[PDB]
Amino acid sequence: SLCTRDYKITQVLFPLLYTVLFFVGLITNGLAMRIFFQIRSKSNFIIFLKNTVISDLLMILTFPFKILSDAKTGPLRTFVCQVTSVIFYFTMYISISFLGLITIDRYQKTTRPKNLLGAKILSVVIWAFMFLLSLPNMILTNRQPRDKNVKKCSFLKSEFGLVWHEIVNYICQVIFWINFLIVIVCYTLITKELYRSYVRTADLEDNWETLNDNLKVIEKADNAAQVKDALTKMRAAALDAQKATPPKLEDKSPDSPEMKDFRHGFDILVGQIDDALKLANEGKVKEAQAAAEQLKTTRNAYIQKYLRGVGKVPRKKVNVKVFIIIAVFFICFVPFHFARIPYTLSQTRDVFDCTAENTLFYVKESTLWLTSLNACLNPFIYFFLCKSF
Ligand SMILES: CSc1nc(N)c2ncn([C@@H]3O[C@H](COP(=O)(O)OP(=O)(O)OP(=O)(O)O)[C@@H](O)[C@H]3O)c2n1
Repeated sequence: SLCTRDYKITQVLFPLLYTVLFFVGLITNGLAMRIFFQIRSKSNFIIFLKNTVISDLLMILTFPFKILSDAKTGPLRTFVCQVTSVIFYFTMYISISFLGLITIDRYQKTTRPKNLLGAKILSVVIWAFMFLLSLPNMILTNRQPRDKNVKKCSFLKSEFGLVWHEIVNYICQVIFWINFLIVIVCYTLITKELYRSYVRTADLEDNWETLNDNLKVIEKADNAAQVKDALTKMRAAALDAQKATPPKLEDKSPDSPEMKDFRHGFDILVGQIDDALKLANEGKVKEAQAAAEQLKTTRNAYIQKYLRGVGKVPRKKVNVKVFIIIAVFFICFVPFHFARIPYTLSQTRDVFDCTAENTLFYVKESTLWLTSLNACLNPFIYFFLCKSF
């Protein structure tokens, strides 16, 4: 009512920071639209990112109206409170909702029209839901601005309008946390799968060590008993690695040629150990060592290089796209939603002190800037792809 807010810093710092976002964002979205609208909608991920790029556009279009209003209350600030600021929040939760759907879609592809119709109807669901939340926030901004200095939208809203403001901010907390928990669960399952794929590849490489290091002992061996002990250990290690299922041959049947090449590949190496085993059983040292050294030949070394390469962890396991989403959530959306509820409470009722209401506003405005940073960082999911370079 009689509270004074220090605008000496916010009128220089924030319009300058938002000029940078408006500049970068238009270049980023300019490149994103000419790349995404020139390609067809053959997958669900393309449809969701085609909707995210048009939502990012409306978010960037809001910034010039904020640059002028924060720099200077008047008819411009009244309009910002009524139209542009509401549009910013509308497209923000649209971007969050689609980011959650992109995380689910990309997670389902790591585990493996009617499929495309589902993605298209879910797009309509998000756009209609957020508009039905934003529309009353625009209409109910009806209260005469008595003073030309009091720059707060809560003071320009009616009794029912202030109630709808409190409801929407709670619904938006539910919208954020449902999408944020979706991104956490998906990421955890991917990271858990990466550990499971690592252990299986580590056990495969350990069998190769109890085949390479044991062969070095045979080269320095003197008695027939020392060669016979190492030959039995090498045969067991090669047999154990043959039974193993690598992460590359995960979605492959045991009757497939790819699975058969891996099984027979080890049998060629097992055979050479078995040939030297017959010589070692009799009591031969030089005759058994010559047959054991046949595993180091140009042809057999290629087989060892092939079987090791098949065992290796693929790039399909390392999901960079889901990690970009979780990083965007922690930097852009998490700090903002951790300061919205204490700020919304100071807006609904004049219960806080002048210094208390001011401190909450500066924290809200600073965190709101990081939320705006997502609009210039969201098309990077498209830029870090195979068909984008
Ligand atoms: C999906 S539509 C939506 N979602 C919100 N979370 C949301 N939060 C606030 N709004 C609406 O956006 C308008 C201004 O938001 P605001 O953050 O309360 O204004 P402000 O940052 O200038 O804070 P004050 O100076 O008003 O205290 C206002 O009409 C309000 O009803 C919102 N609209």
